[PDB]
Amino acid sequence: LSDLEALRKKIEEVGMPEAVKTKALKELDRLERMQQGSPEATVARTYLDWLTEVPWSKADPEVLDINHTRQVLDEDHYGLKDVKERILEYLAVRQLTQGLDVRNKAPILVLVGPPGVGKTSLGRSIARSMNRKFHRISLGGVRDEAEIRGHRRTYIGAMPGKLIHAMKQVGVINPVILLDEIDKMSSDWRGDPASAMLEVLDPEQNNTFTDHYLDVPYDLSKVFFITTANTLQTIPRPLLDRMEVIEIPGYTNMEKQAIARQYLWPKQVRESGMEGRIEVTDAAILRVISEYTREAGVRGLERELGKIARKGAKFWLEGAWEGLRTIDASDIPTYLGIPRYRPDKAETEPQVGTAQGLAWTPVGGTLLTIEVAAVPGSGKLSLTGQLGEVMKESAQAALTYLRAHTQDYGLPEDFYNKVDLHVHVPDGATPKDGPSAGITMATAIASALSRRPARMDIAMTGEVSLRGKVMPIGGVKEKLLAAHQAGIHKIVLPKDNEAQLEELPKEVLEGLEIKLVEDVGEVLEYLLLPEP
Amino acid sequence: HYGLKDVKERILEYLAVRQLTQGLDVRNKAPILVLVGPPGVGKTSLGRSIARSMNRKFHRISLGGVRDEAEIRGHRRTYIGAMPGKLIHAMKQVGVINPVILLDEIDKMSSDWRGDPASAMLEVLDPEQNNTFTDHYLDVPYDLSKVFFITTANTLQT
Amino acid sequence: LSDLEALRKKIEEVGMPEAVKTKALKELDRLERMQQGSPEATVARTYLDWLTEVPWSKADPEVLDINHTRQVLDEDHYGLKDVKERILEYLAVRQLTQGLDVRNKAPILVLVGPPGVGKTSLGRSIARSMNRKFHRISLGGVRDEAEIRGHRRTYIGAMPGKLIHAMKQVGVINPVILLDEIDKMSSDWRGDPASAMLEVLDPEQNNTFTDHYLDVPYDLSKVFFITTANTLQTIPRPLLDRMEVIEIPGYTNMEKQAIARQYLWPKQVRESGMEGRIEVTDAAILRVISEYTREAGVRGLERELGKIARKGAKFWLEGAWEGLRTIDASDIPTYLGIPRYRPDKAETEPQVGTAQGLAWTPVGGTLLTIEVAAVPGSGKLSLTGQLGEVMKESAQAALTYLRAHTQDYGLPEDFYNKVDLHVHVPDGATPKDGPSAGITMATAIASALSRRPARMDIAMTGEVSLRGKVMPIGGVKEKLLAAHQAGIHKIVLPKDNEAQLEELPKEVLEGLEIKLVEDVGEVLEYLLLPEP
Amino acid sequence: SAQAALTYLRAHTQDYGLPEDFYNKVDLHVHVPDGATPKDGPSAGITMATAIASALSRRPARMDIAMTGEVSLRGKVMPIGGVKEKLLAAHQAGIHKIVLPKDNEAQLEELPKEVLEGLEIKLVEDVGEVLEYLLLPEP
Repeated sequence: LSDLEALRKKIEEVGMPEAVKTKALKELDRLERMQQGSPEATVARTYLDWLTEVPWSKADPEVLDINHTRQVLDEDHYGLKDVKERILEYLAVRQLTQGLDVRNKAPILVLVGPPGVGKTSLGRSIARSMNRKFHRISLGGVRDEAEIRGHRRTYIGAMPGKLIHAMKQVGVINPVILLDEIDKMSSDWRGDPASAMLEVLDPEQNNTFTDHYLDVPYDLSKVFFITTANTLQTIPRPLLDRMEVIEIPGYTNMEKQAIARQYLWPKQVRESGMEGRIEVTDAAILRVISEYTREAGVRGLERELGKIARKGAKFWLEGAWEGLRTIDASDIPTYLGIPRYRPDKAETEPQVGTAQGLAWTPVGGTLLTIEVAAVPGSGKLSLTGQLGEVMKESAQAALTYLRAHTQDYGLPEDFYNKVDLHVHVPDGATPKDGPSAGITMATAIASALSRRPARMDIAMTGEVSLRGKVMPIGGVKEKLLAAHQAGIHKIVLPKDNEAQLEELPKEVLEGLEIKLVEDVGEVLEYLLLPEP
Repeated sequence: HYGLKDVKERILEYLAVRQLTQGLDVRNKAPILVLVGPPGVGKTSLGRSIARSMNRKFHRISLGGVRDEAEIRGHRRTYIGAMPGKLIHAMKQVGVINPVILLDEIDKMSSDWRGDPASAMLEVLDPEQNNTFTDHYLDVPYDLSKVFFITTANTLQT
Repeated sequence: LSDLEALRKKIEEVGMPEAVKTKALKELDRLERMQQGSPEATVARTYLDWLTEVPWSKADPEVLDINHTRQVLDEDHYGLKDVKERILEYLAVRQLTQGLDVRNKAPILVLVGPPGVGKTSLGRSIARSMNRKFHRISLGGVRDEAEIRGHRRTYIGAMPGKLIHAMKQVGVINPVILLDEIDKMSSDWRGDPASAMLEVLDPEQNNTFTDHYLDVPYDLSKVFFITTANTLQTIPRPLLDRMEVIEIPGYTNMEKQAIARQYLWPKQVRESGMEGRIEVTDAAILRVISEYTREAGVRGLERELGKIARKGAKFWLEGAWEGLRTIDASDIPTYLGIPRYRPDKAETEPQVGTAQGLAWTPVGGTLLTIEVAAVPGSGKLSLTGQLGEVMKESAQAALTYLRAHTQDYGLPEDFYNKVDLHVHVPDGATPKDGPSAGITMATAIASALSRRPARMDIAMTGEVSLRGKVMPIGGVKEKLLAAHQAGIHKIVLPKDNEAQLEELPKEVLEGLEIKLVEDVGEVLEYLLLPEP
Repeated sequence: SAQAALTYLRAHTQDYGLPEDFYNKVDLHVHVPDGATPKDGPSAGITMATAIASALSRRPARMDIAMTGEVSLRGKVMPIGGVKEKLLAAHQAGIHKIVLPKDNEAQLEELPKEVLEGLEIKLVEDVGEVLEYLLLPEP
């Protein structure tokens, strides 16, 4: 059987380490046995082909310039001007730390941001920069550590981990690996794979990476890693060492629009073959953004411009009746359908009992409508929508301020003995956990008991305390990008956050009219439509 | 059946993209048409009718109840009893280099294996790594570059 | 199968004792079949590999030179010169640590203190001195004995508790192993996790460690265990048998400054491979200490000097124009951006219903403002924070004292008919037995029902006896350190802690002003803007 | 969704003939016949609101008019999605009248006439409006 000869010459083919060479030759001289029963040459054959084809001693040339990378990051979406700098910082430290202190250093760049924004693109830009190759590996639903480690060389039909498939696809030893969705692993079967990730991840324990299919542990000691995420709260503590957060925030609609013209819509029109035939005036791109997507980034716009490209190709195919096909913001619906969303959220028309909190889920910021019903009763405080007592303390504290400040806001002097509250909070357990929306509930309860309408398109965030001082929250950037994606102009913030606002890059600020306050009394001054 | 008024619009749109092809326009980013429905609303008639309207030879090869990379792939080509997968067996049953192949109920997959064969699906179903497609019983790449697909299901959740 | 030809060696190539050969027979009964989907035999041979590769008969070079240990610990974190004397006299007394031996005590050498100090690295330096090996794992995130005892070895997925795994990850059979956060567990599954630690507890009870997974017991006798906890409020009582407590308190600002000069900076510079091309002045270092980090460890200084190193790396990469940039305290916002905390706490401006106490948290005693809402009502009391009820009865004592001292401060004689109270403590859920905010809450409620302002920057603590006397508490050192560093000067301590005043160096005692008081009327004359 | 329906109703005990308190006295037992719908969440809010009001007033619900939607704590009937699905289900089972949110006239236009040509859709905005349809026998 010349398959033995093929296995032998594939050992003769590829370079390999010393113990790998000895184990491969002595396992090569186990052959000439049962093909068909307990298959004593086939599983060894597949085992030897795994031990020959996997790349040893083969390398990509690498770049050692940062300015090249600064150009290539100013060609992706818009540059973003802000978090290309962090990637420069880590890559800069990687340039200097090559003089033999590479080990046990160097976090692995968790890149946190809502799904679809330029993360995989960022890996593309970096791998373009360095003359590396590229791969992706998705880690949603991995529970077996032997999906990460090898799995036992027992019978034919046994296969190694994710990571050695991926290191087998490339032909060199030094790729880039975008570990997709590292915060979504499970462990209900044997083995908790977070420990295997700490085996993979650390630059001293990568080098002895545990392999159950292979004998010899592989060397991840040259694989540049990079790693996605969506939420820091599902990220554990042992992974949280050797990770510098790179905070990818949401986009702004002017950044979205120039992202369309410079980078989205020519790629779509190059897709469906209409090259140089249809054009879109930019008011129509604004019609598309402001009315046919509510997300963070470049998924909604990719779908909408795809459907425009296809419908245009069909309409062209039954006659070529124009010179160019221009499109205004009026005949987008011909290509796409009914009005889904409102133009701005100024079409929102003040309610009686409902407040509008800025909030940030870790997969895209949003509004919340906290809804309050003052029903006749005894004085309970029911908080549905999956809440702990941090929200209950916030509600009790805002009600305590009202118990201090009845007459200032047109209320009965005794109501806490007689009026039950039911409170619906649509998912108020989201990160930035606990209250970052205390003033929201203050205006909500003031609205519901005051019987006076709470305005809309004035949407805020922050904490309160018992005397009624509005305390500063952290992370004003994410909350303002929520207010800026969801089509809101007017924001109210604590006065103690006016040190944060001056670090905000001017795209984010200059659409918005910030009404800085310092009391609960001041948001009940602005936000209510009559003053009670 | 009666026209359906709405799906054959979208099918003409997808085919209108397949018009603007056939050069070395490398736009192989191509969605592969997950048809979705209840039990029995006229899917395989759409498959047959498209294959007739394009003069191609329709051939179902269903993939319901799968958890193995051996329905798709070969075996130990060392003893009598080694056989290729459902695809090259289908391309033996049908005999054209450019068929239409209605894969069937692809949301009935399962998992009693280390590795869902959804990745083994993902080798053939891409327009790129179809072009090197080889089973264990095979040696040389049989391409599927000319082989138009279509795929039903019953729920997009699973 | 073919693996039995190797596994017949694997039991008699590993040095195994007689009961180990007995458990080898116990597994060998279940061996010697076909492995065609055999879930019991799979975990049988897996447990067999656990039996083989875990080592035997390997003692260590374990040196016993006291001034050697002292000289290794002369480089430790800063010295601290007392608690290293405690450990040096541990190893100077202990010829009993399985050397010259009796059955008298085997203490466990517990540590409780700041989360960020080098008590872990003290354990590292200990293992360097003992010349044994090291491991660590968190006992935080433990609620179960499935992590200590293995699973029920009767089907596939029975895996050992990770103590056996960690002893597999030591090639010899008497190392020193660390446990971390021993005191953060819950009685949830498989009974008490502390019951498993009671089986581990005594040095001959762990010699017979049986499991749901092991059958014939494993040796745990020679391996020195030591813990590392950080809660300063409770101690678990079933471990009080055979225990030696070694505490570590916080620091002074200038000691942290010295630590930044000594050890932290050259490591942060060598993480970015700089050759010391960047100097920071101690003026600027103390500015970093004041304005940025509020901790009693070296975590914050570690990361922020990491930031300065990395920013300096990226600036130096864009051109070589330097021999040194001695960075001063003004262009630190060139690198670190905005500084968060203030050197100035003269901006405090006495509020109506507040106080500012010194609590005893599991990072040490710190500052916490306690907020009070006196509302009209029905004489009630509510706490928030889900406190230790020493806060509740301290509120009881404070209220009864003010009911005995109504007219002398100007209070209305009735308030338990008309006024409810809501009391927020930020973190008084500690098991600090006794309030460390008794007179704090007393001051606050007197200020609140007074409707008179309450001066800040006067950090007070202790308890209230029911006879109007200020009861003493311990742990005075860390709280005086916290009030020193946070920008507070006036202290209100009991008289009956006067020998604890001896227990601190005069740098703590020459930035402050400690008032021995014992009548509560004295301090309530001291704080309010009216003299009563 | 059940408690939201009760919240609306507790605000509106005058209008429907309920006794002036009823939260103190009546335990509520709910049977939802379905095993596991891949549609999760309340696509049947005013379904439960009508069931609850008809039960607590002991007055029969007309089992002739199909309905769907979501609810909210004052009666603001939110819109729902998948209207082609629910209308095809409402006409395969031989029902001819469907109650929908008033936020679904813009959704009630893109459908083929093949589907809209049996039904008589009667759009409403508030929970009081579905209780004007389905509560004929007030005595």
